[PDB]
Amino acid sequence: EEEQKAKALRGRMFVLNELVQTEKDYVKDLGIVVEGFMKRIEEKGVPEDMRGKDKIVFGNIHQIYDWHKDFFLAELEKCIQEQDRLAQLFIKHERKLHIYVWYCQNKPRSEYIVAEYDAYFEEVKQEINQRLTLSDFLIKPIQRITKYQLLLKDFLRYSEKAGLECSDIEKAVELMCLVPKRCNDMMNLGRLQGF
Repeated sequence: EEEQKAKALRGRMFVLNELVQTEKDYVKDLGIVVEGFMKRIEEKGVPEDMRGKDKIVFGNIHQIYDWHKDFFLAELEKCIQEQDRLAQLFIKHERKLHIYVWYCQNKPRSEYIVAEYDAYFEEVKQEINQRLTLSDFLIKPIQRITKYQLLLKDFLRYSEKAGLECSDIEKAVELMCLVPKRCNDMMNLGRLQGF
């Protein structure tokens, strides 16, 4: 009985540790986009045919990079010591999640320019010594939102099997179900019209 609760509390620390570690790797990956790909492009220059199109490719990813590197990662680390702050962390910053929905809506245009200039961006990748393509990096913010949902769901189960007050955690989960859906809606609307 109380041995089942102890396993459940363990499960819940595990999920938090996975949330923080994948957050560190998420920040590193965004850093490769911003401090690697985008920095290399300023050094390398863009062919005249592409003038300004790099802004469409990267969109608002810097806004996402800064928010996780400078705020969200540290707030998640603080949750390892103060567990109940986790649900409120997602709830209280719901409006900030529009940066992701904004990212999703611009995604079809970005995908087009990345493919249209594939040889150029393949050069950039080589010139920064990365194994993954630019496209494999630019998907990561979209994937990250589904990762938060899956992890908050595991956090929810463990916290239920520990007999804990789950009310604010259910709201956190519901929120991170609605964001991927809105993301997919925006992307699908952006498929209706191109250049």
